[PDB]
Amino acid sequence: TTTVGVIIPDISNIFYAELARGIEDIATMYKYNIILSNSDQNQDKELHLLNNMLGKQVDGIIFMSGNVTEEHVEELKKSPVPVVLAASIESTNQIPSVTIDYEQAAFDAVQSLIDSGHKNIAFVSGTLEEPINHAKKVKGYKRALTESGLPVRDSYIVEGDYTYDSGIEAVEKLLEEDEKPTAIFVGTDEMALGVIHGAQDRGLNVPNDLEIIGFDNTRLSTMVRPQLTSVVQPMYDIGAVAMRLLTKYMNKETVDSSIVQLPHRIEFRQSTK
Amino acid sequence: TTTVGVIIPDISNIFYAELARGIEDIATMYKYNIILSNSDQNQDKELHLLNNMLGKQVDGIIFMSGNVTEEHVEELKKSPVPVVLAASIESTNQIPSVTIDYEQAAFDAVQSLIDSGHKNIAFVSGTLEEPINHAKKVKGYKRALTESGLPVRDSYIVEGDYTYDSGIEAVEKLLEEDEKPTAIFVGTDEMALGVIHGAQDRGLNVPNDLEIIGFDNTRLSTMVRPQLTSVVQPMYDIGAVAMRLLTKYMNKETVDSSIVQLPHRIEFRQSTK
Repeated sequence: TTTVGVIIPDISNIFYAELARGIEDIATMYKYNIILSNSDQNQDKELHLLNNMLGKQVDGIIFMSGNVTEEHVEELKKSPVPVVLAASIESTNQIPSVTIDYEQAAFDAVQSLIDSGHKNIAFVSGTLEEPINHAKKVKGYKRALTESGLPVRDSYIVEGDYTYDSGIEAVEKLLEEDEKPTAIFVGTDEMALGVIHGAQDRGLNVPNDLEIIGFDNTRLSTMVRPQLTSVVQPMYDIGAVAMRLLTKYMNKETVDSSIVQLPHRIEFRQSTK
Repeated sequence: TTTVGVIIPDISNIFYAELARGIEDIATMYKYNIILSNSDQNQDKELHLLNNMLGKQVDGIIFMSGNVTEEHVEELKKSPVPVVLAASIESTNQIPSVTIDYEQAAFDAVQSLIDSGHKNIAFVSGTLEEPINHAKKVKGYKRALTESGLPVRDSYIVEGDYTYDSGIEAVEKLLEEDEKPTAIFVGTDEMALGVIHGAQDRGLNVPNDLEIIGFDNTRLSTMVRPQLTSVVQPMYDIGAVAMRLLTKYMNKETVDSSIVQLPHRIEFRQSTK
């Protein structure tokens, strides 16, 4: 029999949960059994779990993290079972990964506000410590403005903590800079909602005044009013392409493509014109 | 060295998620490992998983199901390990469980509306098949009505399927009733956000044209405008109590109360006056 271990950062986070769930639906069909164990986003419970898992005789692991350190990549470069990352970074492309190009994804998002006429666009990102942000999305945010000639006033990039409440704070701040942004690209659907309500509670209208874009195309995108235009991430595909990938290293049937990049898209709703 | 397993219907549901968090934190105090698995609210996967645990070497099991069929308990009556339900009833009162008084809970909500002067009050339930609804929530919904002289109308009791959109769908049907309601009690927050939004997409205001009260008091309550008045369920505490009680069972200590009901409450916000 075969049992794979799945470890996610925040059991609460609606993106890692829908993802983890999808993987358990796929494992059901593979007849594999899953041992799910939360990480609580702290770098201490992760490695500790990477150890816990082997202490449970797993045959392979699906790994998800906001920040995959070099200390992480090394420890992860010597496991008695295979391992692959689901929607996580490792811009060195050393360990198995199935994600989307956050870089361009973040670029298109901002790119569309430009085209809509927006000169000064803001950006609400998560912990600038996680590479998904400081490395890929921000670069996407800045490459959109710099490439179009528009300036990158660092006063337009505020950090939130993936919380709806930190979303409502980010809006109050950005709605204080003399030059009030006309568009805001948020890196998360949850925060985005906080951005929206925060702007509505100030008497602003989405999107006739402030236009907004979220990330993940999460169930919450269509549970807000106005509906949130968001960057779609191939849910089932990230998990399935990852599990069959893990099945190869588990059956040793090695393949010439260890760094899978699935395509993205943007779901335009009402948060933009 | 002992571990413990928890079976939840949908790790995607922020509801069952705010609870598994409470069992974990009591586990990192009692020293056991925490194993989880998704049920999909499907019978096939339940009794099944109820045995998969008998293979992953567990010592106790925390179970949560919208419908604990009389057969589930039967197939659970032959468990090689202690079982104790969480936030899920049965009506057989023989297998260990920790919940709240769903019936009184439903009663206080609709009473709070009647006490605001409402007379035409609706109820948007989850699948009436589940005992959690037909045996408890609707019962309490009617009690509060029949105890105040208010009529009970079949048209006012609309079924849904725990989805946001089903709530949208429920407000449309209710609003197309000659006798239009002024308040609506909803069995779930996710559905309640749909009832709220659905109302606003039709020009109605919240709470001046319609007052609604959710149930569970999940984070969704505060991610709406107007924020949602919801019946509170001690999600965290339910876990802890369940854990401590499963503990007694595995450590072979006599239990003086096999069935536990914690208190409930109502957190009023602005979806209510």
